Amino acid sequence: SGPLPKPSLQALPSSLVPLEKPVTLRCQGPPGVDLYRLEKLSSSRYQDQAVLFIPAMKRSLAGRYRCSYQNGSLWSLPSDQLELVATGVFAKPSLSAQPGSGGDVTLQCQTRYGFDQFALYKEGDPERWYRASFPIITVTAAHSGTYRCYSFSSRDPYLWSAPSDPLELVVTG
Ligand SMILES: *[C@@H]1O[C@H](CO)[C@@H](O)[C@H](O)[C@H]1NC(C)=O
Ligand SMILES: [Cl-]
Ligand SMILES: [Cl-]
Ligand SMILES: [Cl-]
Ligand SMILES: [Cl-]
Ligand SMILES: [Cl-]
Repeated sequence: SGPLPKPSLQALPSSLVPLEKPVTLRCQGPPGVDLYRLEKLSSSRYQDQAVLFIPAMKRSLAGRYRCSYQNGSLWSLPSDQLELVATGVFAKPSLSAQPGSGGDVTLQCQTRYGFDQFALYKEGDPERWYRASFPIITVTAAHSGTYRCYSFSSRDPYLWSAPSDPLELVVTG
């Protein structure tokens, strides 16, 4: 007999978690299943409950998580892997911005360490995210708003810097 459809695995309030802040991971499949199994891939340790409450985020809790449920003798396909990120592990980078060509805006996420990954975002609902393997990013048709940037290493991509101080982009003439 074949497996069941995958559950979802979600971090609330967010999967981007500052060190020392709370996060809850929740596995959710169909109503009435018999067992949920939630694991962390780095340790291959697991708990047989759908909910994991982390009162205060730690570096060692960052990384990929996955869950499956069982019903009868049958297992589900596993969830998409949740990528739990610890922020604030390293000093914050410095974010600057300049007009580019046309409506392009150049954002620079500058650091002292030798980082090779950078995530930039504009506050809002929804948030606009940009990610790059180099510290200069061109945002095409950039929107006005509040931007911040994180730096990290591709060798452990789940441990991020503190976010940069905000920069305010005013596109309106
Ligand atoms: C779980 O198994 C029971 C029968 O043992 C069945 O009634 C129910 O619909 C199953 N649930 C899912 C989500 O497949
Ligand atoms: Cl199925
Ligand atoms: Cl969920
Ligand atoms: Cl955030
Ligand atoms: Cl630290
Ligand atoms: Cl540019």
